[PDB]
Amino acid sequence: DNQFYSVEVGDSTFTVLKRYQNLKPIGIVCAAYDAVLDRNVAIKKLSRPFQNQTHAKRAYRELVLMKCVNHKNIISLLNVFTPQKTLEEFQDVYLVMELMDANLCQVIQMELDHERMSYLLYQMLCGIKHLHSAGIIHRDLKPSNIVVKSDCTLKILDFGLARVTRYYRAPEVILGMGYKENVDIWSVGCIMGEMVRHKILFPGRDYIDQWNKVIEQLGTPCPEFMKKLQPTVRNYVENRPKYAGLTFPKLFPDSLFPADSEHNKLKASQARDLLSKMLVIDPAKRISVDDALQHPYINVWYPPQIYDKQLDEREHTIEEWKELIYKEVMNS
Ligand SMILES: COc1cc(NC(=O)c2cccc(-n3ncc4cc(Nc5ccccc5F)ccc43)c2)cc(OC)c1OC
Repeated sequence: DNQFYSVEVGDSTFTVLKRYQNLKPIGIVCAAYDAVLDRNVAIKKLSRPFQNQTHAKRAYRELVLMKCVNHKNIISLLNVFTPQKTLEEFQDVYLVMELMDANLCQVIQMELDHERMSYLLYQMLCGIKHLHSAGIIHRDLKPSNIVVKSDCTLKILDFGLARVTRYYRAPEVILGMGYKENVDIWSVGCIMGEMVRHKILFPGRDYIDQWNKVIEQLGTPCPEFMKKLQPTVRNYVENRPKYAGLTFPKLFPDSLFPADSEHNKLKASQARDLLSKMLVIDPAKRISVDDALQHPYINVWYPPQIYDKQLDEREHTIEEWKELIYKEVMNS
């Protein structure tokens, strides 16, 4: 009541505890100063996350995982609150975490630096490894939901898909082929390659021109792969102009890298090598997390909890989702 005040942020209103002051905008996220803690924080507003059964299962899963998956490269919450006083009146959820400096999208725009790039990839792989260890296969990693401080410490912000822009999604996901752990490796590869090219690797104009930009560059998969494709998806892909692709030196030429020293030549070779092992259409030929972590480009950088599967299985009425979420917000 008198514990809260409201402030316009973009097109919306943030109603937050009075400890959170001087909200500035950075879906809906602001930077604030926490007066009690004497620290800067980031505050995210989930507005009516029970909009439907889909907004709801995600919001609930996300909220539960943020308080049970604990790892330095994974989001951890400082606080969770709602300004509403009762289940009946309940509408908004506010999540509060440490304020970081930038997300990977900005980092990608910086000139290429091997030490920094291999450092960011190391941490990303470590986060993912721990996620896999905690029973989470993500499938939806993207530069916009990965954040960093200026000392280049990194955090993944969300927990991915249940169970138009798909630039970072693995081929087995785009074609509905079912998946394993190394599905997240493709996304890391997309991100690595973007840090080198300073441009999105596979900028499809539609969720089907996306497939085109992948094969144009990497080549048509071997036929063995197209078998795992459903009858209707297999038809499209199989009966389609074959592409040879480019070799990895040509996808990522010398000119994109530091040079003029053998160390810089060594580093460009290692990076392309790693790239060629992650950007592999066929998941059965794609490198694993453990292997990527042992890779020369990466390895120079040196327990989880029992996953509740009902977290994904159980579907609910909108009314019950609301009550599950509310209950989670109230157990600070
Ligand atoms: C002027 O405002 C300041 C902004 C800055 N850093 C920026 O601008 C910046 C850029 C990109 C990303 C982030 N950043 N940090 C945390 C963060 C969290 C989310 N999402 C989210 C939040 C809570 C719970 C779950 C969530 F998924 C989204 C973006 C985020 C900040 C630094 C500052 O100083 C350290 C600022 O001055 C106070």
